[PDB]
Amino acid sequence: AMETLHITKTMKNIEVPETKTASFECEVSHFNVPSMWLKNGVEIEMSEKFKIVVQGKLHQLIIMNTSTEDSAEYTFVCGNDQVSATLTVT
Amino acid sequence: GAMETLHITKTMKNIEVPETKTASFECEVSHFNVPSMWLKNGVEIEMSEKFKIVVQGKLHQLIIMNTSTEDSAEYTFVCGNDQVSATLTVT
Ligand SMILES: [Ca+2]
Ligand SMILES: [Ca+2]
Repeated sequence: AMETLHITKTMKNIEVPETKTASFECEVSHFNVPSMWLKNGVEIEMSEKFKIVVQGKLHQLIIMNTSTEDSAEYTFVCGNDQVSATLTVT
Repeated sequence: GAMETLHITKTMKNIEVPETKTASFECEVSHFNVPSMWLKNGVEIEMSEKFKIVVQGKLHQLIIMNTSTEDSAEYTFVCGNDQVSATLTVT
């Protein structure tokens, strides 16, 4: 394809109190890119703890009922790009 | 066993909403980590600001923003060779 896939905006680090919801969002250059999220470099295990949202080129990860266990670096991956930010559960 | 095969476990509902209001469909599937596929009249929806696609565990949801009469259609969630359809009527 004419234009190369990349992740456009960067992602800010977030701090949330325990039990509150945390969200990460990023945007990509192309439609029809699948979401792929890592926690500390490893694919997140899908469960009712995580909501994955896509709207247009916006990809969101929603982390429910946070605990100190959720404090980590989260990464979105597509093509040859990736973007990371930290969650601190307070 | 039945769990060796991916399948729809809970259907979505027919729905009516007034113009410009938000509409949503929710179904459930048998397994975690299933991709979402949504159709509008048999054809894959085009990703845009119009549609929010949500997966939470086994729950799959399509949210249709700012409805218009052009949104009135049969929507389908596709789970491999398994499908579920329901109608949005924008009134
Ligand atoms: Ca970038
Ligand atoms: Ca079925």
